[PDB]
Amino acid sequence: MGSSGGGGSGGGGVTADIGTGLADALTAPLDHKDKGLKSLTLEDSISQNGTLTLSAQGAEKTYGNGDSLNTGKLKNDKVSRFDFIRQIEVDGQLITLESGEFQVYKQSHSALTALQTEQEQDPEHSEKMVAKRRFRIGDIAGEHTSFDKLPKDVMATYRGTAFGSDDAGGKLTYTIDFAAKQGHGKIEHLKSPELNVDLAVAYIKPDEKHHAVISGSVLYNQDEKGSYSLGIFGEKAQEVAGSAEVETANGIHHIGLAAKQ
Repeated sequence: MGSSGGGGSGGGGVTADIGTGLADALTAPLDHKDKGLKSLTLEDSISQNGTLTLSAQGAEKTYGNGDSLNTGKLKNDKVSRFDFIRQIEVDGQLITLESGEFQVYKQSHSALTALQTEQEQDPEHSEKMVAKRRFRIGDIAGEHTSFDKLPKDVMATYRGTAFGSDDAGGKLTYTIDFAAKQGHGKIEHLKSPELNVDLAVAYIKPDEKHHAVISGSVLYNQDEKGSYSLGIFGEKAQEVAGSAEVETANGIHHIGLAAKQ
């Protein structure tokens, strides 16, 4: 650790300026070469966020009930995580402001969203203020097909991004096994006291209803004891989204996950 050194910012992967691809979904609308979808209005996508600004790893845009979006660039497995505050105040209707995080993933034919919260306010009198972590999953997955559609020897591996209630979203990649519910990977994203760790996985048949299921336990070589449970949506090659539990030594945290293939 003095004469041999060859690793700049290899602490993880994408940084505050790596895959800005998302920065093109807030300031870069459709275009003249979208081999597929060029955008998606949200005339009803929301309803409780009459207005809410959101900044991505490159740019930001105002969204809310009646707002619109443009992902003509997204691909079969693209992500869309950005910070935004859902505030609704009309001249005679909704009236409040709430900040939180956003998690929108895109598959090949379907997609999956996820809303996160961090601060709120209640204009009832002296309650115009709140604090807590509320993550509400969004858009379903790419395809909810019970892995039973091909339970033989297909190793089901999935990797994507996650989100904790007290940590930076999350980043993880696991390798699961078809019907032989057998998987195991590692979760990592930030550098907190739980930067990364090793986790296990298990592919079940009947997931949330009849798709690919995932279950395992995460643990650090130091003294961490977290868990992991998710459901994949693809014969054995679509996407996977769910959440996990992480217990430290005097508290319990919850991290949601969202990945493709």
